[PDB]
Amino acid sequence: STGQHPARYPGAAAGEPTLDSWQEPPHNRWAFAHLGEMVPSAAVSRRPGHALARLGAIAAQLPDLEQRLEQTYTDAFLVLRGTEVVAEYYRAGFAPDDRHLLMAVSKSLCGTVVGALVDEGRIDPAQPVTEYVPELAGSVYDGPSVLQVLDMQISIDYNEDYVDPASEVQTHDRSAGWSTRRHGDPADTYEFLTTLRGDGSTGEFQYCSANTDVLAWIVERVTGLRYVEALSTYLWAKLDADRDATITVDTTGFGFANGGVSCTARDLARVGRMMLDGGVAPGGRVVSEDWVRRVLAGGSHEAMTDKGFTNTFPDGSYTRQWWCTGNERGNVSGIGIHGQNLWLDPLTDSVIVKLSSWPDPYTEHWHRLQNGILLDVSRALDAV
Amino acid sequence: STGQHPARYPGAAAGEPTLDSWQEPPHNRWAFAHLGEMVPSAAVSRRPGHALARLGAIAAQLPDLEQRLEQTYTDAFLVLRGTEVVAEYYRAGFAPDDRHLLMAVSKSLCGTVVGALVDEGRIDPAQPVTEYVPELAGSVYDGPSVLQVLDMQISIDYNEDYVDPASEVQTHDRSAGWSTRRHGDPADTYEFLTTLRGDGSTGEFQYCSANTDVLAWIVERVTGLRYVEALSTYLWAKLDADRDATITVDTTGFGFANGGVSCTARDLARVGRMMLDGGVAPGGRVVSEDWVRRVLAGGSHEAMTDKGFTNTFPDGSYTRQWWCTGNERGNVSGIGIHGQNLWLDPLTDSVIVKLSSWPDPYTEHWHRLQNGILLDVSRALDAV
Ligand SMILES: NCCCCCC(=O)O
Ligand SMILES: NCCCCCC(=O)O
Ligand code: NA
Ligand code: NA
Repeated sequence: STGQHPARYPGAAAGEPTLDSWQEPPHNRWAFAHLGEMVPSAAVSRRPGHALARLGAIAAQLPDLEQRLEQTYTDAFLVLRGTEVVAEYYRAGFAPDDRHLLMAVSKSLCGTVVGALVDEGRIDPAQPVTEYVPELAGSVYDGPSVLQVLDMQISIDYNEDYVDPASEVQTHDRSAGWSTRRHGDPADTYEFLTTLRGDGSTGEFQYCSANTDVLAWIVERVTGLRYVEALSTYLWAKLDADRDATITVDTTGFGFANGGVSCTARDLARVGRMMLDGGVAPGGRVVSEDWVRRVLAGGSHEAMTDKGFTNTFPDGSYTRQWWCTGNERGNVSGIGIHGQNLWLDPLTDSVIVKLSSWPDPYTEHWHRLQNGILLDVSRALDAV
Repeated sequence: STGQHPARYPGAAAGEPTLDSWQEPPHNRWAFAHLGEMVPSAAVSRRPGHALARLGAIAAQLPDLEQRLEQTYTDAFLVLRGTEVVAEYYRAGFAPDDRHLLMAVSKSLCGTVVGALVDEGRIDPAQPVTEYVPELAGSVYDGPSVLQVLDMQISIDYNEDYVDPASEVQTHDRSAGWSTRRHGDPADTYEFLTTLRGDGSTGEFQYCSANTDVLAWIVERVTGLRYVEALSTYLWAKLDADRDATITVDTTGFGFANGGVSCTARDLARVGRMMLDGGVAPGGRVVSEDWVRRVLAGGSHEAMTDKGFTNTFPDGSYTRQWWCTGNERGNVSGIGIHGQNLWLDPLTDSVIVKLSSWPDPYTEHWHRLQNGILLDVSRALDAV
C-alpha cells in the first residue's frame, strides 16, 4: 500500500477514474473537461515552415551561433537579459509559443515547489522522508532526510541500462506511462518508488530521477494537492506565464515530476528570472531569498563524484535539484537529457533557455558542444 | 493491411512513433513538441469554485432556467444571437474558457470537413467509399456511396451492448485508445473499420459512429493530411477561435473523428455561426452555400426510423452528420451522448451550445428535458 493520495477530483475514490471508467458517473463530469489526462490527444490549431532567428546583439560576437544551434539540434533558444528578451531562435516547424518537453529541467521546478513549502514551514529538510511518507518505510528512502533527496545524496541500486527492460530506468518509465507496461510492473509511480533499495549509505551524489518523484510525493502529503495543482499554485500561477505548462501523469493522475513538464521557452525563462530576482515572481514570492542563495551557493563539492560533470566543471556540485557549475561565473543550471537547459548567469542578470532534441540522451560530445554555447553566450553578455 | 496513412511527422515510418519509441531519433524531435499525443497529460494552470450565470434577457422568460440547466448536468451553456453572446452559464469548477468533450457533436465537424472537400471537387458523394479507400473492399463499406456514409444509411452488424466487451461499440473504443486494449483487438481504428460487416442493404438510417471514422479516413486519403490537421485547415483555423480544439488520437495518431473533439462553448458556437452565415467564417469560406442549404433541408424522412428521435420529432431526419428535427422552426443540431448539442435556430439567427455530463449516455428522460430547454430557449428568442 502507498497510502493516501490526492483525489483526481473532489470526492473521487482512490485511483479513479481509470482509462476504463472515465465515461461513467460520477467521473465523467471531471473527465469530460480534462480528457487529455486520460487519453492521448492532439491539438487542432486555431491558426492557419522556416526557422526564426533573432539573435540580435550577440550575433556580432557569435557570428556562427545559428549554425551552432542547428548542430546541437536546437528547437527553441531564448536569452533574457534582465527583463528583456535579447535573443531568440526557433527551428523550422517550432513556433515561438509552442511547448517543449523539459525532461529533467522539470526537477528544478519540483525543487522550487519544495522550497516554497520549506519557507512556509510545511517541510523541514532535516526531517526523514518517512516523516511525510511513512509508506516509504522499508525502502531505500527509509532513513535519508528530505535534504538528502533534494541533493540526491542517497545510494540507490538503480540499473541505468535502458537496453534492459528489467532496469530501474525502464521500469520507472513503464510505471509512469511513458512506455508500454509489462506483466509484473508496479501499478503506478508511488508503488515503483517503494520497490527501490540501496546499501544504506548516503552523502555521495547519485543522480536518480526517482528522488524527484519522492519529493513530489512529499509535496502531495504535506499540501493535500495533486502535484499537478501544487506545481501551479506554488510556482506556475505566480509567473504571469503566457501559457499553461503541461505535465504527463500516470494512471493515478500523479505528475511525472522528474521529467514530464512541457512549456514555452519564454515561460521557462520566467522561472530563471524569478531565481535571479531573489525568489520573487510577478504573482508573489515563490521561494525565500535564502533558498535562492543556497541554490546559487552550490552543494558539497566532495559529494559530487560524477566525472561527466566535474571533467567540465571541476568545482561543480548539486543542490536542491539544480546543477551548480562552480565556475568563475557561478553558473547554475537546470538540465535535462537530449539538450535541455534553464541556465542562470547571475553576473549579467541573464537567463538562457535552450530546448533541444539531440538524437542521444547524453554523450560527452553533445555536452561539450552545448556547454560551449551556453558559456560563449553568457560571456557575450558581459560589459565590454 | 489498411494502406497509406498520413505520417505522424514529415518522413515518419508507418505507425511511428509508438509509446515505446517516441524518445528515440528521429521521432523525438517531433515528440518532444507534442508529448500529449503520446502520453496522458495534465494542464499546469497559469492562473491562480462558483457557478457563473449570465442568462441575461431570456432570464425573464425562463425564470427557472439555471435550475433546469443544473438538473440536466450542464457544464457549459451559451446562446449566440447573431454575432452577440446573449446568455451564458458555466457550472462551478468549469471556467468559461475551459474545453469540454463534444462526443458525437464531433461528427458534425467531420461532416463539415467533408463538405469543404466536396466543394473543392476532391470528394464526390456519389462515388463508392472504395474509390477513396480501396482497402475497405470486402467490408460493409464495399458498395455504399460516400453520401450513404454521410447520411448513415448503411445496414451494419454493430452490437450496441457496451456491457459486452465483444460488442462493436466497446471494441471501437479499445481500438482507438478510449479504453484498455484486449488480446485480439484491432491494432488501430483503420483496422477496426475493415472488420465491419452488414447484410448489404442500404437506404435506412442506422446511427453508427464507425461511419464518421470512415469519413475521416476518406479525408486523409484525398488530402494526404492527418485528420487532426485537416480538421484545423478546413475548419478550425478559419473560425477565429479563442483556443485550439483538441482531439483524442489512436496509436497511429488518427483522430477519433466520431466523438473525440474538445473545445470551448464559445468556440463551438463559431461553428454554428458559420452554418447560419451560409458556410462562411471569418477566415474564409468553410463550405458552400449549397452544402449548408442541404443540411438545413434535412435528409430523407422515410430513412429515419429511429423512434427515439421521431417520437419527439415526427418529421425528423439526418443528413451529412447533422440531426434535423423537421420541426416548425427547422431546428437542426449536432448531438453527442451525455447531453452535448450544437443547436441551430435559423429563425432567430441564433446558435445554442449546451455541453453537459448526464450520468447516462442516453435516456428518454434526459432527452425530453434537454430538448425542452433548447426549444424553450429558442422560442424565448422570437420577436414579440
Ligand atoms: N526516464 C525519463 C527521462 C527523465 C529525464 C531525466 C533527465 O533529463 O536527466
Ligand atoms: N464510442 C464513444 C462515444 C462516441 C460518441 C457517440 C455519440 O455521442 O453519439
Ligand atoms: Na524557500
Ligand atoms: Na460544400
